[PDB]
Amino acid sequence: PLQQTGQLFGGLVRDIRRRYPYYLSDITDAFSPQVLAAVIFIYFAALSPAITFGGLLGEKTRNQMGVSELLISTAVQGILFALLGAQPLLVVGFSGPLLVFEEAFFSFCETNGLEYIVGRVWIGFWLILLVVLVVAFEGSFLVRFISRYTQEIFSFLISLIFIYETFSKLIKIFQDHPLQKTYNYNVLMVPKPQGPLPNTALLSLVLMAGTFFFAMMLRKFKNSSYFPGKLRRVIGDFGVPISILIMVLVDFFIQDTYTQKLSVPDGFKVSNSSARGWVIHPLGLRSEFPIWMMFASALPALLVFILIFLESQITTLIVSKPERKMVKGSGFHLDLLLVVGMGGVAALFGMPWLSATTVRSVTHANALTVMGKAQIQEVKEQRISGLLVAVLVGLSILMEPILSRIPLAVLFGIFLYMGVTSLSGIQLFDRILLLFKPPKYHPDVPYVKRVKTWRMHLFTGIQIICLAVLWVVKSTPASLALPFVLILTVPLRRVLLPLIFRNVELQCLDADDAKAT
Amino acid sequence: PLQQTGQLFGGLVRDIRRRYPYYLSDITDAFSPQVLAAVIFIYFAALSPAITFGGLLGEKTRNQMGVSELLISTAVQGILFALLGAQPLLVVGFSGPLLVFEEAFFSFCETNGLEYIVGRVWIGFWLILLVVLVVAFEGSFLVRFISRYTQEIFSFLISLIFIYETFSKLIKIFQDHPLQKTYNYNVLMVPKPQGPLPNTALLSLVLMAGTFFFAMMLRKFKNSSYFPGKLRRVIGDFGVPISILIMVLVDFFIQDTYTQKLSVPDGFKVSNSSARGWVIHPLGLRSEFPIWMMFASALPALLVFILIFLESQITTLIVSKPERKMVKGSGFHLDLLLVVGMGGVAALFGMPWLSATTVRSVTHANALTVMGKAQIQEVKEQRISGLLVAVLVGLSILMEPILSRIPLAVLFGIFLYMGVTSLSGIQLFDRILLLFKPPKYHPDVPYVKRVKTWRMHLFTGIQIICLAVLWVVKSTPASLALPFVLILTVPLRRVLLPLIFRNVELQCLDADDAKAT
Ligand SMILES: CCCCCCCC(=O)OC[C@H](COP(=O)(O)O[C@@H]1[C@H](O)[C@H](O)[C@@H](OP(=O)(O)O)[C@H](OP(=O)(O)O)[C@H]1O)OC(=O)CCCCCCC
Ligand SMILES: CCCCCCCC(=O)OC[C@H](COP(=O)(O)O[C@@H]1[C@H](O)[C@H](O)[C@@H](OP(=O)(O)O)[C@H](OP(=O)(O)O)[C@H]1O)OC(=O)CCCCCCC
Ligand SMILES: CCCCCCCCCCCC(=O)OC[C@H](COP(=O)(O)OCC[N+](C)(C)C)OC(=O)CCCCCCCCCCC
Ligand SMILES: CCCCCCCCCCCC(=O)OC[C@H](COP(=O)(O)OCC[N+](C)(C)C)OC(=O)CCCCCCCCCCC
Ligand SMILES: *[C@@H]1O[C@H](CO[C@@H]2O[C@@H](C)[C@@H](O)[C@@H](O)[C@@H]2O)[C@@H](O[C@@H]2O[C@H](CO)[C@@H](O)[C@H](O)[C@H]2NC(C)=O)[C@H](O)[C@H]1NC(C)=O
Ligand SMILES: *[C@@H]1O[C@H](CO)[C@@H](O)[C@H](O)[C@H]1NC(C)=O
Repeated sequence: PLQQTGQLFGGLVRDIRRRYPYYLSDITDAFSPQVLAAVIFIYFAALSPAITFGGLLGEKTRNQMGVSELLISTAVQGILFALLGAQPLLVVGFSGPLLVFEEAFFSFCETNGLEYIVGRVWIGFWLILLVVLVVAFEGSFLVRFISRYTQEIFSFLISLIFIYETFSKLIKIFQDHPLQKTYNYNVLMVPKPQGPLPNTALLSLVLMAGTFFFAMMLRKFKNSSYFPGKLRRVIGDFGVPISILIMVLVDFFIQDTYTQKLSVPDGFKVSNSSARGWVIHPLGLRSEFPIWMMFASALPALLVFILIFLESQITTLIVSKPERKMVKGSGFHLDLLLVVGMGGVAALFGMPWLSATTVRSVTHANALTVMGKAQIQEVKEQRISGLLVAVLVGLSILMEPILSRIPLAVLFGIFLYMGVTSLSGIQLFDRILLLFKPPKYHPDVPYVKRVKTWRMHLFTGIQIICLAVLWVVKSTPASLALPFVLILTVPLRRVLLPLIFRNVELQCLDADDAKAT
Repeated sequence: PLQQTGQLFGGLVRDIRRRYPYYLSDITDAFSPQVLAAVIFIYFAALSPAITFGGLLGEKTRNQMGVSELLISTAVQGILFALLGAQPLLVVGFSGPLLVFEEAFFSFCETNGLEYIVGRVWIGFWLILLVVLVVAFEGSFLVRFISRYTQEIFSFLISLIFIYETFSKLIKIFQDHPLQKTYNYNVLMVPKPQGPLPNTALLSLVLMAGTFFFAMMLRKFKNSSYFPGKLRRVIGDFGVPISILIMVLVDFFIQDTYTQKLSVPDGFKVSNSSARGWVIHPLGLRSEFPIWMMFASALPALLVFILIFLESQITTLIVSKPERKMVKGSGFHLDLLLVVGMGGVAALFGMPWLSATTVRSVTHANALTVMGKAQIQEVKEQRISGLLVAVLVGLSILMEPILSRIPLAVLFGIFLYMGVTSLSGIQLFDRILLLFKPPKYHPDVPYVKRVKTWRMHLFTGIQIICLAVLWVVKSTPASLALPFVLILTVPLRRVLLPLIFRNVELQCLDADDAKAT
């Protein structure tokens, strides 16, 4: 699959031939209750980050791109990717690095007196050209170089960032409405509370903890022995929706306490009508775009391409692992082409460019996964789940009355649950846990038995140092260099690590799949 | 040991003979960190209910019996019972039915124009006479008739009462300080808040949930593989103290929110100085005790003896079961005599009559229990744990500055945890769980393989009906007759059940111990 065919666009046609014959099976496998449960869960997990990043992006870019644009982009791109994608299980949405790049580009354009939206259009054109060139030469074959080392480092970092962001949101809620002896009861509540409120912080904390605990308990009940088998599994599949419903109703019955709720724009309207229209003009919105700027937009296009390529391809590698029991097969060349080309086309309309997200995609895959009598029996691989998630995200603007009832604390707890669950499949997390377990309690696995405990611990420590460096770079102002450090981890594995460690130990610890040799 | 020796006071002498030789080993066994952890845990578990019941009794008795009297009685009774008791594991304290009887007798006295404390003293005289007569006749042999049926029904009822009372106290906290849009800050803060306060109800809920969660997680931590062996066991033993410290610190660092704190009397004085003195004269403080009343106190004293004897003997049965691995052993005759005689002594001084609590006794047993790496390897039997707990309870007034820092929410969570852990060892709870499990998942136990599933479920349903009847009796104002209804289960087991169940089914279901049947 990843190997170069040697012919122009060979990988893309190979992926098409490999995946599209199973198109009828993709629709047929969707008709199941687990599919509906995954649809609801991933719909919430994709809608909430869309709104959060839309708000942040509208704040940073002066509403040039806002919540409505991001929601429409997510809906359209998800629909198209599910319909025509080699790996339908991936969920395309905005991520933190993209927001950082967008704000940096906005600041640069402000400094240089250029139109931000037109610069984005030209970056999108350059991205389309670059992705066409890459897919032509089967540049996705380079994904083979990315080892389990980099995959697990990236997944662990993403999960840690997710958990830390959830806790940071909780800290922000507490700081906005601190527990104080005296409050003011004339506080304006529009657009947001203008002062501290009583019971808001503790109520939000209680709601988040309750939803997290309910989701975890239902997850345990899924594989437990209580109740019949089929009914137990059916209830467990709907665990997250049930927890969300329980906590939403609990908050709803509480009427004298204020808690923040999901907010969606009234209608499908451009965020800043004065600043932009629905369709951007590449030549110029109000003034002539510079020739030098349109020619130099290639470099920002290169940075965005690195971001999207790294994220999407690593997500594809994680989801398509042999342990996941994926059998239909994913296409690296088709997925990258679709994602980057759609991002470039959206840039023309002024919508953001989206990339497959690690946590959303992993949660989508695990939600469809069915586990037989601690082993993954099968994964319900189909296109309808992601298609319906994208359709609902697009319809979220119309579903204002239902959405406004859901507190943000419930979703924060759900996101903590998502991070914790996504930490399961990483071997780096398992070795981090083994750091605490005494040696005798270590499991019987190829790397535990064939590696001296101290050497394996040194391996995990080096990975932890890499994670710490990546986190420091992410926090530092030059957060856009994170993809380059992630790439640099590959030379660390291929060159530096062999000097410290013997070949056999590297083979056991950094195995491609969960198998011996 | 239950069989009558044929000589008056033979059982008492046999018990003291059996228990005296280990006395030297009892003090030696106390030297271990587990002992200190159990001391702290049981100290909190005994102190908090003592204050609760003392305050409630003072409210009901117009200060004729308050917190100081209960604290002194509990302290002295614990010291004496630990010094001379056949079962040091039992924890002597005040339980609900004693409170109910005290209030009922107060109402009866007010109806008949009698002094409550003097009637209590005469009842104590009659109770001492009753216990002396019973021990003389070896009446403790009737305890052998108490089978697993009544024992487990009583334990399940007490644990359910613990959980229900904790949740009812939480509901009371939420009712006193409801979540409302607007509060008033002119509310007077002494003696207690005179109106709703912000963040108090939610903060109490959060503290209770946090302490319960930390206690459960530290329980899981002891049996898990994390951290070294000895270190992990040491942490696990101190689990409840550690959770209490964590939540107390969390509350302490929060400054602008009020949570009900532990209230210990400043000095050792009678609750109502004018009403009564330290020593109650039998003929009455204010008026002569009617001769007819001192003669009729035999009936209320008879009821009190029935109740206290039932509670203490059943608790001794629970603690001294063969599965508990109580190697040194204990005697029913001696501990009953000590408990009842000391209750009468307390009645003479005016303090109440204390009986060994079920949940506290079971929790002190479990705290001292040492489990091999799934089973009870042994149980530590020391006279120093109970003695130290009693000494600390007596020292509570002297430790007011630290004890006043402990919120009631932490102790409510600790009591919920205590009930939950008490539910562990009851086979009635196991069969209640089995009701939900499918037949294939049922464990390999004598009453599962030997007994048809539907007959076992019928047995469980009959026990549940008995529990429901006991609960209804406890709620209805006939709660004082609850021990009578509890003892009615013995005729049920010896008469009614054999009609429906073959002998083999009863042998399997109601096995006295975990042995071949
Ligand atoms: C605060 C950290 C905890 C103190 C760390 C201080 C360092 C430290 O205490 O390591 C001891 C242990 C080494 O093994 P060690 O020989 O000491 O003993 C092992 C185990 O700790 C128990 O003693 C026994 O298991 P069990 O339960 O009885 O069946 C068994 O000994 P035995 O049966 O043959 O007699 C052994 O399996 O290593 C760790 O467990 C990692 C702990 C976390 C390392 C640090 C994590 C950052
Ligand atoms: C709301 C209550 C639940 C619905 C009540 C309706 C419950 C009801 O109708 O009986 C079903 C079951 C009888 O077991 P039954 O032989 O029919 O089948 C079991 C189980 O139900 C699944 O069918 C299979 O488990 P899994 O797939 O391998 O995991 C397996 O069957 P199979 O392998 O041979 O195909 C068996 O384990 O009984 C209970 O579990 C008690 C539930 C609690 C009873 C109520 C307790 C008060
Ligand atoms: C088991 C946990 C229960 C306890 C909950 C914490 C209550 C503490 C409140 C202090 C008073 C206050 O309002 O402070 C809130 C404080 C600090 O804000 P500040 O005091 O204004 O200082 C900030 C100064 N600014 C205003 C200039 C920025 O924010 C916090 O990080 C509070 C901790 C919240 C996270 C708790 C997570 C618990 C885990 C849940 C997993 C399901
Ligand atoms: C471990 C979970 C324990 C949950 C225990 C909850 C106790 C409160 C029960 C509600 C009714 C009640 O107690 O009523 C109390 C009040 C009163 O209501 P009011 O109409 O203002 O009455 C006015 C006052 N009175 C009753 C004296 C006339 O209600 C409330 O506003 C409480 C807010 C609801 C909190 C629910 C939190 C649940 C979190 C669960 C996720 C972990
Ligand atoms: C909408 O955007 C304007 C900013 O103008 C747009 O962006 C510029 C970079 C440029 O491309 C213009 O042609 C676009 O129309 C926001 O209004 C600005 O407010 C700032 C201060 O916050 C002020 O310095 C600017 O002069 C304002 N610009 C204009 C054109 O009035 C406006 O707040 C945004 N929001 C909405 C709801 O319209
Ligand atoms: C004490 O008892 C007397 C007499 O019954 C009663 O009036 C008074 O309220 C009680 N309380 C105190 C604090 O003395």
